Amino acid sequence: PTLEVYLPQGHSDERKASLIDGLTRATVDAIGAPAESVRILLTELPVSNIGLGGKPTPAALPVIIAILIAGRTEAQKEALIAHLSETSASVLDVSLQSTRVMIKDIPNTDFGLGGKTARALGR
Amino acid sequence: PTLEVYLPQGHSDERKASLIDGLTRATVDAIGAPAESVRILLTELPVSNIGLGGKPTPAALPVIIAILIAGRTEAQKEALIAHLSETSASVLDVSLQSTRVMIKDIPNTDFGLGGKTARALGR
Amino acid sequence: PTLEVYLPQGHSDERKASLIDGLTRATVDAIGAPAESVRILLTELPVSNIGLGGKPTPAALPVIIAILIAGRTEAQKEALIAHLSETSASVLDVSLQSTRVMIKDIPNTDFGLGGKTARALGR
Repeated sequence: PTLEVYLPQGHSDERKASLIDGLTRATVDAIGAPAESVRILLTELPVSNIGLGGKPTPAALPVIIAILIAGRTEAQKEALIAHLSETSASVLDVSLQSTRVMIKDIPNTDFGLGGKTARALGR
Repeated sequence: PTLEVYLPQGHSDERKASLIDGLTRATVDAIGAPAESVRILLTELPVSNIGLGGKPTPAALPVIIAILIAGRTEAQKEALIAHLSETSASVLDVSLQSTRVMIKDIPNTDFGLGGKTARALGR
Repeated sequence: PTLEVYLPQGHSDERKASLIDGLTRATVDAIGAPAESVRILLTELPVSNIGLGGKPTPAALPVIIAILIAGRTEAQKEALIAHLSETSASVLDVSLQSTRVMIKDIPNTDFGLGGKTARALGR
């Protein structure tokens, strides 16, 4: 899985490291991907770049995009949403109500690793 | 500019075309890019893939990611947020409060058009 | 490196496999990353979801977002833009002018591999 977290500026490097740690544990528990297959990118944004209700504010975040190879059940995705959301809210110290998760399913014909498709590789 | 717009599934081709037109006009008015440089990409997600507060629901959307070459002023970005949010809410018939906009700036050395960097093209 | 590629719906599985093959080779040639580290995420969109100049058209694509851990030089990123656009245009049988590439440098404090920061892994 590839996770991208939109978050505001100002969080310490140790907190970002603790977020990467928790989101990986969250993904392993939720959908069973091996820890080593979880890649995370944090996309820090200045407040000028963040909109909620049409106004600039860091309260619009966090937004987590999770990209998965197709095949996960609705139950797994529900658990992924719950775990990523709770982890993000607890580590970043914000309300669970403020968290957003969006899951992209990628067909195995549309995923590449090392130049071969996931379907070519058995996934 | 390149806008990725996350929507729940179900909207008609007409409504998507109305959203494509309105968000293109909103971008032109707010930051002044030529209409022909505005790309609108609608990503539709199943409700199973969309999380708000840790729970699956279409109410987490719309989320607009606006990818811009770096250089837009804070005031231009605030107008982009305002215009994209009002247009999204009106065309989709959803609360303005539910809308989210994230602006990702790309250094001119990191942005490509027709195989050349933006910095090499004078942007 | 991870490439998120937006392309019009409907290309054959063979064409998508060749795109993954070509774009991986393009990335290796451009920045010297090991092919084994290049991941590609193709996101197909129907023409009704794809706007350029405010109207639905496949000419709004291809858009390639390249996610890289920070540290690549401007010259390497320029080469990456040239190679991905070249190969995109060729495999998709589309004008070079229409290709778009956005590179997203991720600070090593902000990138996670298997629950550890890229910084902690010496990258």
